[PDB]
Amino acid sequence: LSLSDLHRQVSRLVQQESGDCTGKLRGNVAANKETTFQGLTIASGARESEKVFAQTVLSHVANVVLTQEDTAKLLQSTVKHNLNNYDLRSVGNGNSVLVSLRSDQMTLQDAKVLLEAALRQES
Repeated sequence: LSLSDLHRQVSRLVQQESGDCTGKLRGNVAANKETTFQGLTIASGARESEKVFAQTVLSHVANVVLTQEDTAKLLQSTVKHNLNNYDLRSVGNGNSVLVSLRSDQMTLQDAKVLLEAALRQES
């Protein structure tokens, strides 16, 4: 889906208070009500639709500079969640670029941060 409507769809779910839920994608984005975020991979239980959601978001932030504020947001997720999902490369000035994920899951709240960085860059 396009960058801005993926972001619309995710923001909407966050607004509905599903931010802590992992995202599921197969057309329209869905909030995972079933299982929680645990840093799963397909091999340890992540759903195929969770991996598509996580990788779709990753694909949309390729070479998108993340600010220290963005970064801080993510770090709160790693900490709130006890788990570090991101491989971020220090691009200097406290900024970062996301190069890869460490699981096949991604919470909607985190997707929103990243998708907004991407929109930012766009504009």
